[PDB]
Amino acid sequence: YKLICYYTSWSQYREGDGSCFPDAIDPFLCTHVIYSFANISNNEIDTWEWNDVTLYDTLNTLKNRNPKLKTLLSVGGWNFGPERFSKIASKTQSRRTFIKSVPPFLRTHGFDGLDLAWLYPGRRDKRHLTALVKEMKAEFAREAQAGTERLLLSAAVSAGKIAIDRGYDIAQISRHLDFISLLTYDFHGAWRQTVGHHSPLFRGNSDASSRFSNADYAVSYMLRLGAPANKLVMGIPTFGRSFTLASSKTDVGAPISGPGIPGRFTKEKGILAYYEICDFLHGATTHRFRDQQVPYATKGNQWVAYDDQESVKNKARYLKNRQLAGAMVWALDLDDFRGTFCGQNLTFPLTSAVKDVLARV
Ligand SMILES: *[C@@H]1O[C@H](CO)[C@@H](O[C@H]2O[C@H](CO)[C@@H](O[C@H]3O[C@H](CO)[C@@H](O)[C@H](O)[C@@H]3O)[C@H](O)[C@H]2NC(C)=O)[C@H](O)[C@H]1NC(C)=O
Repeated sequence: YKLICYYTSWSQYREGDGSCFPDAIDPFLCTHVIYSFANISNNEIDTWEWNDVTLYDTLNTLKNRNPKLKTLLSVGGWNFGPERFSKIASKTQSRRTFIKSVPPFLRTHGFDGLDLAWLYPGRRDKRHLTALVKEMKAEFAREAQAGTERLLLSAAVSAGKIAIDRGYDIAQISRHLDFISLLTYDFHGAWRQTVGHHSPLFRGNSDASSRFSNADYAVSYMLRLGAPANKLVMGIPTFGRSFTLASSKTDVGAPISGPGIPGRFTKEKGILAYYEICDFLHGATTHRFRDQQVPYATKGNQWVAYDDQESVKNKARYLKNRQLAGAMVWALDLDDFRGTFCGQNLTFPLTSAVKDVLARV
């Protein structure tokens, strides 16, 4: 099985223990590490932070302790407007320009492929996402003739039925990609003034109408649209989403006033890193949707929907039973990478759990 793990750039700036450089990665933990967020500029791939050429190297040296590790660079992400991507992809001059510039760049910094995080292609982009994948791959094949190993190509696809139906030709792009990472973590989305879980595994009996919004549906759906099981990779979040409540009603579907308060280290309304969740937990009440089999917590007026070792093992078993290619984990830097926040003594507890289950049969 593959264990694809994202490392994010802006996580070096976190103050204190929360700060994380490629340096922290167990070279033997994942199978592919994807460095997170390259820019595009002048229709040409390019660095994003000032020290990216340094960290790249830092990351790609893990391949010195483990010859089998492959690393990849991701274009796009959330601070890269999709409408930018759109201009690049719909416009055959600037598409070739972008594509053409990707191998020399990857090769120079020692990556093994490119991962495309086009965050949400729209209805009038499908034809072109298809054009960009198809053409990007074709170029990767042509560039292997130079006798080097073929670069890998992947994409981070959504998992909302509407999103899938609007922007992606799943059948056509699975034929060209080395693996699809299903983002099975952004469910209870941007909006709802009700509490809910962002990464439910299952449907849930207390949920008659939403049902397109859990990992099990997204997966069964992609399988039905044309993606082969051995290209699907299922996103497991290593962070938690929080809410500031608006009443003592703490239970299933209670009302909300807005996103939870920021983490002491992660500093960002709505998100909590798993390491902060470990600290939040002391003096909080835990509960667990058994239906969807994922936990939430509460303390004062904060309700936190998160993943712990047990649920992550669970999702990991799910994936093997459906025979997917493996798991994808959002943010090695969001997990307890130091190993000193969450009681027990493991380094990277969540990612370890997925690894352990993936390693077992
Ligand atoms: C990712 O890539 C973007 C470019 O595609 C960057 O953005 C900005 O890029 C440039 C760089 O400053 C800005 O253009 C300046 O240059 C000319 C000089 O001739 C000036 O005349 C002009 O006033 C600008 O200051 C753009 O303003 C801006 N372009 C846009 C809308 O993308 C971006 O910097 C980069 N991201 C990071 C963080 O590296």
